[PDB]
Amino acid sequence: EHQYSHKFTVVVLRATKVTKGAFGDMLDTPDPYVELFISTTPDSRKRTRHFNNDINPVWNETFEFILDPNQENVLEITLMDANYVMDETLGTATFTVSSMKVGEKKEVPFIFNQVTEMVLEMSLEVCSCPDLRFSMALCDQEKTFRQQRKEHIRESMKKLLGPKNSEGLHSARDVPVVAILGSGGGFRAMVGFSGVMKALYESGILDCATYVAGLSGSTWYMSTLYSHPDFPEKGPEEINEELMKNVSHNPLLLLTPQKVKRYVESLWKKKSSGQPVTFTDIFGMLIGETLIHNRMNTTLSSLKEKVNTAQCPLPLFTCLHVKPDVSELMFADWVEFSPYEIGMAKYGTFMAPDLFGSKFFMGTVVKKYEENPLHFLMGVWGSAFSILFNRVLSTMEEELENITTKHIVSNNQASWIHRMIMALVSDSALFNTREGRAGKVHNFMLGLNLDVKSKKIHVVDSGLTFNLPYPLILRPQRGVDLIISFDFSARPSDSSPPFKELLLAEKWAKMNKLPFPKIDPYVFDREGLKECYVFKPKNPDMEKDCPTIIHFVLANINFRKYKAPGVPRETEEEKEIADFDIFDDPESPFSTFNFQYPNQAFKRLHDLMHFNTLNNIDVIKEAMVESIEYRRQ
Ligand SMILES: [Ca+2]
Ligand SMILES: [Ca+2]
Repeated sequence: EHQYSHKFTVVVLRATKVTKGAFGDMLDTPDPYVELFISTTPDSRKRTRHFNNDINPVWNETFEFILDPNQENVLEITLMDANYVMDETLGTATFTVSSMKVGEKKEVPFIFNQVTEMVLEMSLEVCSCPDLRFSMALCDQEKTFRQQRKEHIRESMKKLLGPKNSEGLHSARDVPVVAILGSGGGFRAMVGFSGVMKALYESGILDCATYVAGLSGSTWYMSTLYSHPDFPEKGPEEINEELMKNVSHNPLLLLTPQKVKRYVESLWKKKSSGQPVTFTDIFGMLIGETLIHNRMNTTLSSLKEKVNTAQCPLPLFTCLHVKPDVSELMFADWVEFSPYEIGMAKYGTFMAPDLFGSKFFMGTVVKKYEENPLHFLMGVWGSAFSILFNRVLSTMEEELENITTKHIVSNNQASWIHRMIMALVSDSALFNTREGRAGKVHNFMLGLNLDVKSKKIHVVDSGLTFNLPYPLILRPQRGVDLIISFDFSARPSDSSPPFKELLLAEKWAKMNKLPFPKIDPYVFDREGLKECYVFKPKNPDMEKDCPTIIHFVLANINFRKYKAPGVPRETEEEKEIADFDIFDDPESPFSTFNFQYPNQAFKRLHDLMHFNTLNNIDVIKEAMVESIEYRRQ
């Protein structure tokens, strides 16, 4: 629908003869303040400031309200006397807005106790366009990003493919849209993806990408990379050295009574403003302090600085919106995040990043808070660790398959920390230790013209459904044709087939009628464990030109014998550092739950994915070429 909502303004000018009686006044000269309330609109309770011992107060304060016309909107007015114990209500006055007409700017007089007089000004304009953007199309800033990055791709794609295989581009109308995908998976996903980005960076591959999407763990690296002050001038090369030094010290050791106390103190500001706080806020802060302690106040919006002239691929992040009823998560809605916006592309509903968290009503923001810090989003994107934080202090994948929707929404020496944190939280009343650990936010869908009936909503780690952020780039309007995915999902063993998540994404796609190349149910049987697989579309053309997927998987294969793509390991020492398993080892630093990565562990997983990416450039160069020739039809 449209909206047809009203903006009912109210000015509390002043009052005369504020009294409690001759006796009452002798005991306490009135300290007046007015309070307004409208039961038919989200959090309408508002109050003027009080005036110490004033019987003839002049407030002159303006209050705005967004009203639904199909409602009996009654403005309750209350004259109060601020006290040390319990403010006393001197008089209640009612006022129906209906008795007024749009544009009418009257001025009603109110009398309490037949003595005191108070003057209020009423207004009733027409609420303009919503703050919510209702469209399936990309937003102007994304469209401009594409158009401005287009020629950068073409140029870069030529330098990579060479003049020989880059023929089709010199006359190419539109170059191919390449999307890089990082999977979730804690610090394993984070350190892994960092090696991947170093490779994609130095090899010129990044320069051909239009998007970089991530979820859970990959997201933490993207946040760290894109928020770095020297990025893109400086690249993964230097930034990863920092990542290494930052992750070498156990993050859990950071959680100290003193530091936790700071976290709670800082968060109280957000709480105080009227936003809900949860364990995810705390987790978010911890992740923030370990990864971006020198830039804790970076927001999602501040990333616009690395994409203003399309000098980087557009960063995309995701989480899920879990309705209270929905029992199966494969049915939850995905929420996309980019420096330009946040929203649910299924229902064409978006908003600027700085509004995610604010209070809405009928598509109009009623109360706007300061934009959430990026570490909060980081927390939300990887909230699986906040739900199972006890554990972080039996694989996480195992603990996950059990968890129920109910369990996440509405409902050892390191264990002392968990108690200490919970103790500090209840002691300060930050939030009820029994409520949801998942992440909460005001419902921006609240009371929409035509889930719009529930004050807050649950947002959680997308990894709860599947580990690959496909919904982010399968969005029709993005027209991605080449998807270069990187999977760091945990497997029962290094020999275990790596298509669990992929098949799940494939099922999601079909479920939502979105183009997805057919993943042959015997790819592994016939292929065996490989560093990456390719999944071309299909001969037929039902709704053809569906993307081609290059699926990289976390596996230590050729890296065991080679230091670089065509360079073999020669010294006994070289063979040693590469001699390791990811999931096969019992004492492996690469389990999802682990956060302390000593330098050797970091280098291994980092260099591994670095090598694997580089050891397969040719496969990508090929898929692009094939993508170009497909863009010739
Ligand atoms: Ca007084
Ligand atoms: Ca008083």
